[PDB]
Amino acid sequence: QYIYPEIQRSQIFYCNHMGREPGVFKSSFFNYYQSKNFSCQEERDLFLEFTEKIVQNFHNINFNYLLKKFCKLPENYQSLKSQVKQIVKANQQSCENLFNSLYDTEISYKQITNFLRQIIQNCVPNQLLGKKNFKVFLEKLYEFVQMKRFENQKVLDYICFMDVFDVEWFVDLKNQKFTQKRKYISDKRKILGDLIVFIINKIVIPVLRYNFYITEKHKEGSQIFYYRKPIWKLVSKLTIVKLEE
RNA sequence: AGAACUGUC
RNA sequence: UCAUUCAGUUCU
Ligand SMILES: [Mg+2]
Repeated sequence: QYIYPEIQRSQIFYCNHMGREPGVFKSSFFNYYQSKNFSCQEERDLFLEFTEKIVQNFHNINFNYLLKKFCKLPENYQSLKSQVKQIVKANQQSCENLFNSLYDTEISYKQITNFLRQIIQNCVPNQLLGKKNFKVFLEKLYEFVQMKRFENQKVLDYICFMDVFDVEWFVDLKNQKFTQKRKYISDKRKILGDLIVFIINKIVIPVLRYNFYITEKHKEGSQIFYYRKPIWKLVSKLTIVKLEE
């Protein structure tokens, strides 16, 4: 047995921080790590070459446009921003209608997934996971978004639909590939899992966390909703004026 | 009031 | 650039 690294999906929830311009954090490797299951020292350099290849294309990604295209602020946002710019010893009902408009602005699972897929396809090279495996990875992203609170994914359900032979940059020490490949699959699946974790944990999740406030409603059960960071800043700021209530 | 830059869960 | 909270600086 091999226990794959955990996908941390609890990170996407309840992030209040707005960072001005989009494109994740300053703490992320994207702005200014772990090698284990790799064979020899050569694979580690090949992985490091993809990572620096990855961060460069990331800066070429325009998050302002990709958001606009996919996950879009409401057309009344300016009016919503204006109405919260008011109220700051009255305001009782009108705020209730103002909260109903802000929470109305949730972003659909398909929207979020199309956004994520667009980020990954631009950010992550197709040669990293291999052509067919990269396609399997992108398809599985909708389930990741759609899934409720406390619902998670396992790397086990990723790799099992993939092929380790689709990865061309994996290296073969002293040729075990065609001799015993039950072993080769066993060793390389450990690396492929680390790559899947890498994309999801260090890219997909921090993108979602940073740009969106993800939570669940009391009335909606464990089902989760994606709110735009600016929208939630309005909500958060409209809750603060309720300090009196 | 318009505009520009920078740090950042 | 649909947006740009918080903090800090600057040009009319
Ligand atoms: Mg200021």
